[PDB]
Amino acid sequence: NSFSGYLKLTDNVYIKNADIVEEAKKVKPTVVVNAANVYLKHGGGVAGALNKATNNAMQVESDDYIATNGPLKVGGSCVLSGHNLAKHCLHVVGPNVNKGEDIQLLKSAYENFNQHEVLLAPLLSAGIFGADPIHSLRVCVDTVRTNVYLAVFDKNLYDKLVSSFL
Ligand SMILES: O=C(O)[C@@H]1CCC[C@H]1c1ccc2ncsc2c1
Repeated sequence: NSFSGYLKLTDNVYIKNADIVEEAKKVKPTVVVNAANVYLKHGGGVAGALNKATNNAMQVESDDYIATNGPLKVGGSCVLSGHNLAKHCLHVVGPNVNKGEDIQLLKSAYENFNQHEVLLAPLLSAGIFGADPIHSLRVCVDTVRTNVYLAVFDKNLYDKLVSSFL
């Protein structure tokens, strides 16, 4: 958990313009959050980047979790191995508003972070899930009470977030 170059937005939310995969390799946090779908199929976005950094070990593991426990629900999560990136990976499903999923579930998605004292995470439901990233940051700030280090890859998005917040 040796985080560096973060900007403290609130008492418990910090932000940095960085690739979460690189942050994970440097810090080796206790928990790295994945922006997952209900079947834990890591095909693109941050899920694909995280899976690729474990050389498909996250996917083999996820396929075994799904065969044994069934799919997650939108707003839910599960804790799996973090492999070479972290001690644990917390897979969290935010709503896919581009597929008509309810934005009210984005609060439920963020409540999962509260079971862990410190997490390295991306913005939920942003990118391919189609929700407004600035709105996503607002729900994170209002919902998460534990210590969360948000890593934002796109510098244009990072600058919009820091401008809207501070
Ligand atoms: O922070 C971002 O720009 C987006 C917002 C939601 C998904 C994030 C993302 C997407 C892809 C990716 N690949 C490596 S780190 C990484 C992070």
